[PDB]
Amino acid sequence: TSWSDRLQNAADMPANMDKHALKKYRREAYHRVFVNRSLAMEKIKCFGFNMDYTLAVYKSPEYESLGFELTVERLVSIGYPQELLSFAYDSTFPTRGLVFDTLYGNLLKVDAYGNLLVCAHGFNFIRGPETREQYPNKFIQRDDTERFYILNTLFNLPETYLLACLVDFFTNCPRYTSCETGFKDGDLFMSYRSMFQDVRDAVDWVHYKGSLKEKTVENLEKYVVKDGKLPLLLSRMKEVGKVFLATNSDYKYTDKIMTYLFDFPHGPKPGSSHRPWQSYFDLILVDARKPLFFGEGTVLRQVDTKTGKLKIGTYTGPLQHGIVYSGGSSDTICDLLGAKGKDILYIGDHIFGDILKSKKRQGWRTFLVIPELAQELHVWTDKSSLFEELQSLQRRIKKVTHDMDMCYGMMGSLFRSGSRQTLFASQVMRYADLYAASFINLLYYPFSYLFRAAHVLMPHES
Amino acid sequence: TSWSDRLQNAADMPANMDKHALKKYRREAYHRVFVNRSLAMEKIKCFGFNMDYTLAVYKSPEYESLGFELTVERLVSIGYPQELLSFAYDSTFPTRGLVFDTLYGNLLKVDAYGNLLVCAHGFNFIRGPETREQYPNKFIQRDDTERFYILNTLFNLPETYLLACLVDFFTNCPRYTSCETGFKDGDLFMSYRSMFQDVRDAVDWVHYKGSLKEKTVENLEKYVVKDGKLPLLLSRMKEVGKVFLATNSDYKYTDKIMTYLFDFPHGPKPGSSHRPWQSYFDLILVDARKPLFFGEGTVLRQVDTKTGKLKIGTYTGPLQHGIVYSGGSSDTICDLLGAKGKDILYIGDHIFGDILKSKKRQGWRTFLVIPELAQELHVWTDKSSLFEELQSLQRRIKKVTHDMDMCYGMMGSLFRSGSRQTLFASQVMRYADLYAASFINLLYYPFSYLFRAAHVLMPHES
Ligand SMILES: Nc1ncnc2c1ncn2[C@@H]1O[C@H](COP(=O)(O)OP(=O)(O)OP(=O)(O)O)[C@@H](O)[C@H]1O
Ligand SMILES: Nc1ncnc2c1ncn2[C@@H]1O[C@H](COP(=O)(O)OP(=O)(O)OP(=O)(O)O)[C@@H](O)[C@H]1O
Ligand SMILES: [Mg+2]
Ligand SMILES: [Mg+2]
Ligand SMILES: [Mg+2]
Repeated sequence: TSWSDRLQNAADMPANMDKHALKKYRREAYHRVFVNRSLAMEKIKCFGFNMDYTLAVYKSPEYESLGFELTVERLVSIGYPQELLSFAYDSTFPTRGLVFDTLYGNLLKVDAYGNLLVCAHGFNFIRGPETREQYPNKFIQRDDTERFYILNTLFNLPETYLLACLVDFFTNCPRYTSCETGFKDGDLFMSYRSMFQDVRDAVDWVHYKGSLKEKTVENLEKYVVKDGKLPLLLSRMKEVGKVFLATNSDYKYTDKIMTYLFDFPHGPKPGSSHRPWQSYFDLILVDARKPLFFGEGTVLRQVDTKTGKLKIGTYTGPLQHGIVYSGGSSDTICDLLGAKGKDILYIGDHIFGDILKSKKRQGWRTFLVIPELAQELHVWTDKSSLFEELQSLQRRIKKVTHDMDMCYGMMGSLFRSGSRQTLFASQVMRYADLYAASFINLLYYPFSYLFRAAHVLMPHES
Repeated sequence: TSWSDRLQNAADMPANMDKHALKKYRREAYHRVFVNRSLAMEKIKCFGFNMDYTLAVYKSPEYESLGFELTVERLVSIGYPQELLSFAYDSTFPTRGLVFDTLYGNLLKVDAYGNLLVCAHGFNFIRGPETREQYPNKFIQRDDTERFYILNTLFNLPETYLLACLVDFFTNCPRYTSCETGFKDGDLFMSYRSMFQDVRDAVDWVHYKGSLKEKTVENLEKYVVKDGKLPLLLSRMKEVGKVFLATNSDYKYTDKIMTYLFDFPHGPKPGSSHRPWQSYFDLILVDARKPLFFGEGTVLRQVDTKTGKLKIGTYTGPLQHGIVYSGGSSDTICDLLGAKGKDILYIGDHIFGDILKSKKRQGWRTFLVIPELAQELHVWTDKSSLFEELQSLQRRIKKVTHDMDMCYGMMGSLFRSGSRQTLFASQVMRYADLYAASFINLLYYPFSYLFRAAHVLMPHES
């Protein structure tokens, strides 16, 4: 039972819009919207979306396995050894939000302050005392972006595992000599940094020059969560305000995916005429290039929706019905919809590119979708006893921490290691006004709902 | 009764080191150390200090008034109008941590997200609806550092007031025409941005080319808080670990100030031989250039302590008794004292230059001194009723907020406006592991004390 099984199980259910059914449903953690800062829904005038991993939630582990397989095949084709073909994606290894240290070839799970929570070299988990050789203060400088790479998105799960597989392979293959910063193969030296770059380039290639999109689109039922409640929620949003799409994906792919997401023999509710996905949006913008989108952005272009090509030149015209934009900036959206930042709720899955940047650059209201929550909540309740014991409680503390963590997978919870919160957890709390397993959870609240969080007090004020 | 009257009143008292007296004393908020993250004092091996506004706390409003007077005199001498000479420093206006908007000439008090809490143009406080003309989302982008300047330190209090005085003066003087971004004087245009730069340059000049230091040093009793307990606390620190000084000030000034701070007819305790201030430190470093100090720093120099001049060339030798360093980097301290970041408690008053940067760049433990707390605590307790009423509770909400805020001064509490926390408050909570009205409050805790803060939970974990 992956997080995507959980999401698809809830997706299969019809919406009971009886006001009491709705209130009962949203009491369950799975169907709840969680609140970091208070947000009055009645003040929201524009609901903004992205597509990948928000509207189109890719099924796990099938989609990660496909990305992994195609990335391996690309590395082998550029000259990596044939033994790579014997790797197989393992969903129990990677947790999202890990930091790859390109100098020493380690995956790290860190807190908000750069403190080490977990360090793995290949599949070797390095204990407290041994990490001090490479990390004398058990600490990384995360402003050192050339050295440290943060694996923020669900698209990064295959490479998280592949990095560990590669380091394990080269370490244990007698053709190679292990050094501090990479591997010697006779008169060839491959640094962890250059290996990392090859992996990053191959993952980018699979998505943009390779066959990943084609293989996804040819079996959408295998690869993409589908939910009859999506059209219903969007239609309700459009009754109270404007709705926009801002996606980093291109028009042709967006069209294929979005057509699938709305392919039911009815419109918003059973019995109603089907309508095209585009009719659900007041503004459609592709090739957004977020987070640059929230600064200067790029030149505003118009998509020719017949050919899927961009028209030549900068688009200087007004918002018209049926127009589709490419590039531009967040200011494009604000200007065209007559919105200020605080009128906008932007629904995203990218903690940095969607949420942190829209909040800090533009003062947008934010809703973070965390698909793994759909299964992390089950574990959190089902093992509440272990956490409770940890709260009560030194070598027992380390042991309980390990056993708690192992319930989530080899790299632990997305949100913590024992009693220490991760960097990802802290950025969620800081930048996401609201968060949930799925944006569909908004269906279960009335549109004048006041999401409330308690006021914060300093220690001297308490 | 300024915060410095409060500090000097407590400074006048002898230390009763009876263990029960100590425990009783530290129950009072004024003498307490407040805790944001847990910190085990027994793990601290090095205690680091800065001088200005930490060891040497300048008396208020006398020192601000002196800075103000000399800064005005410098502006007039470079050609500003004679009417500046009729300004007089008013301590009830400025609160620390305000943002000057160089485009529109406003002082802003903002939260952690760039939301506007207070906006003043000169002495005109702009209400919610009117701020929307210039701030359409009631929001500033604080990554726009060329436009927005954050007035972080107690050294910035005189210029905070002077900026408001200048904007008030030019607005109301019929020789000048007010425009959106500055003032027209016939064929001369003075932008708020260029006026701001003149002020900043004059404040820098007063400290580094002017007479501020000379006038301070000639009346240290008027200008500097002095406390017999300082030598006692430092001697106790040196019994359990190493003690260092890292100051942005030069050696000659540091020597004058530090000699004064230790000028008692006894050493650590009454009855003991007096010792020179330098003997309290394992390492003394001046001209630190923080925060650059916590990155690449500058070349390590040696002070000639007879002449007060730097010796020619880079210092390549070891830590010797009686050596005084200039420049270098935080790594200099770590290397010379054999310390890792987490072995170090750095005691600072500069939220950015001392605390945020040592935490994020090096994983140092942090203690923030907030001299205004010495009087903000009195107000917090003495007006607890107003805050309590606000918590209970719309136009009554705005009214109560105003009356609460006015108790602190025209720009409100350092820490909040009504129920909204300031940017300064959030940076304190995030980057300062410990904080207090004075570092002397550490005297009242045993050196194996465990400062404790509750573990943090996400909304879905609660
Ligand atoms: N999740 C992330 N993914 C990619 N880059 C990030 C992420 N979070 C922050 N950054 C960027 O990485 C760079 C270095 O990070 P750094 O620790 O100096 O800043 P920060 O995010 O402000 O830290 P803090 O969480 O204490 O506020 C910055 O430019 C920051 O914007
Ligand atoms: N108190 C401060 N004084 C001066 N500069 C600051 C201060 N706080 C942050 N900065 C710097 O100002 C620049 C822009 O601030 P910005 O809001 O983008 O980052 P930030 O501090 O990481 O925000 P956050 O508080 O959300 O983590 C950054 O380089 C940041 O380090
Ligand atoms: Mg997405
Ligand atoms: Mg200082
Ligand atoms: Mg930050």
